[PDB]
Amino acid sequence: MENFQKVEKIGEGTYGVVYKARNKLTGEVVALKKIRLVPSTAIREISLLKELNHPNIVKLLDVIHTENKLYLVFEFLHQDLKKFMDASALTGIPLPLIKSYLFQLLQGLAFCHSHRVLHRDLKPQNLLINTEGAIKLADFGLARAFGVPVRTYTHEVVTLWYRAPEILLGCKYYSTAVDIWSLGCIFAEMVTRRALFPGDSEIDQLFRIFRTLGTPDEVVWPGVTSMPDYKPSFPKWARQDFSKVVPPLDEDGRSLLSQMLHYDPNKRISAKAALAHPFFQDVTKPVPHLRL
Ligand SMILES: N=C1NC(=O)/C(=C\c2ccccn2)S1
Ligand SMILES: [Cl-]
Repeated sequence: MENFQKVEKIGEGTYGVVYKARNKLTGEVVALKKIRLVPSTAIREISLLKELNHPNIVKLLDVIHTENKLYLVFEFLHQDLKKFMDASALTGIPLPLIKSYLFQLLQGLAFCHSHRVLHRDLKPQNLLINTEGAIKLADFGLARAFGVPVRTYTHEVVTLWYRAPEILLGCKYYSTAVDIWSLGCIFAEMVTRRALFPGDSEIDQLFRIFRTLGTPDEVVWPGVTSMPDYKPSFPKWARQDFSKVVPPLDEDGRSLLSQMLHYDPNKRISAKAALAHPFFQDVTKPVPHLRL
């Protein structure tokens, strides 16, 4: 750690404080992450992440385990999608750039999903952009390594906004579909300039999902009524038209979103199949206007 000089506090992540830091004796600028508990098993799983390299995955450069303390050194990105969407509120992100960001993010998912690694916690804070028109996923694989808590070490409530319905219904063996779901939510949010399901508790979150997409049953989601936190007494809401959900997203866009938001994780489109979707037919890579 004496090998690094703290430049500034970026924030408080799930796992602890995040610093922009500078490598005192190689000179590279990095994201320094202090992980708060290290168990042999978290070490082994994090070291696996070091080989999982893709241009749309924020590069894990190193894992320093010193003392009984855990530090992760990442490639530094200067902006996240939450800031970018804020800065972009009066007019919204142009759709060619939403299409690019989605297509790149699906590319990161397809890669990680092929080696069987999930994120499980995708959210605008975890998505990171550069001046090149790139977008990248931060913290991939870390949920499996450390858990996902209700509150950060600083008591910041962890958001549920992007959580998949099978997770909220207490399914314990969720798959890669969880990441598709979250990215769908994020996609709808970039398009409309509003979070899709801004829930402030598990039931509020689940009930916001239900209200937009219908209360799921055995027709749409075989096995649902038998999931741990399913209750027969859930209100039964009818599904809203998507044309009402994401104006002014075009037909290909709404079609794709709809497949990303399938209740049944087995019916939900994969990262791989989504890249072949007609929505990406005229995809381009514009350069954003970033203020740093
Ligand atoms: N280079 C990076 N900058 C960041 O800010 C990174 C990830 C991040 C940072 C804070 C909270 C959640 N994720 S990676
Ligand atoms: Cl920022």
